[PDB]
Amino acid sequence: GRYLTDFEPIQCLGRGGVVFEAKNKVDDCNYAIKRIRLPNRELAREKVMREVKALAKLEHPGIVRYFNAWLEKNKVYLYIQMQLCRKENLKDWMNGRCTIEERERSVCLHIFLQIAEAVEFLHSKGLMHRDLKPSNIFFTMDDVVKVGDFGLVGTKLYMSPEQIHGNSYSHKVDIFSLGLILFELLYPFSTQMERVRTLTDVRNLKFPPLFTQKYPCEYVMVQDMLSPSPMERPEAINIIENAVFEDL
Ligand SMILES: Cn1cc(-c2ccc3c(c2)CCN3C(=O)Cc2cccc(C(F)(F)F)c2)c2c(N)ncnc21
Repeated sequence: GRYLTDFEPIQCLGRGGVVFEAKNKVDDCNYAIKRIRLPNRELAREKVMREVKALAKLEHPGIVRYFNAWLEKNKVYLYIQMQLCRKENLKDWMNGRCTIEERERSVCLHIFLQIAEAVEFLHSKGLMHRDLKPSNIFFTMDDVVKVGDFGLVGTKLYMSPEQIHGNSYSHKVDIFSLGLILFELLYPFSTQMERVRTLTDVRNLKFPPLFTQKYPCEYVMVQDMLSPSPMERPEAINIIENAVFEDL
């Protein structure tokens, strides 16, 4: 139907539903289009449709721009048309910059700040992200940082304990992810294995001595954001207003 009639597929961008890059025939722009298999049960399906109505009202510099949502009968599919972001995500970005010198403090903090501001926005709306990790943080063609796909529903490396264990949870889950991301932005790794060895240590509040001495302030921030107890993690607003971000 509409998808095949109105768009030309270009390439698959990810699966987990699926996300395609596709060109709209009429306006000639390329878009990221997510196809989601709709639940068969009436109640579960209504939950998804309610979430679409909420998200579609969102407008913020850190949130990917929304264009359209529609259904198609195969089982029913929900299609979501978003602005196409760059192929290089934040994971790639850090992979191409494995030395301190390639990670200018200022640039790194400005990246993180945009993420935290998008998160603060969602929390203020009574929403949470739940899936914050570098492979799911994007750049626009004009280099604006975007939190990635969320709502309407991989590595657990950035996932809070309570979220991993299926315990009751709040917006505080996003703060835990932010903590690990801030550390990772400021601490380049030589190899993939070193990355995993170190991050699993950070999760458990064991930091590289070089980091604690190079970044004493970000260090206590990260420590707080990574409290195993969610009540103890700072509000996104508190993080955004931290002194470390005062040099603009
Ligand atoms: C791999 N990959 C994934 C995406 C991508 C990024 C963000 C999002 C999606 C895919 C699907 C939904 N969504 C959201 O943020 C959530 C959202 C926001 C506003 C309205 C709605 C809706 F009203 F409910 F519809 C949903 C991507 C990309 N844009 N460019 C390149 N590559 C991308």
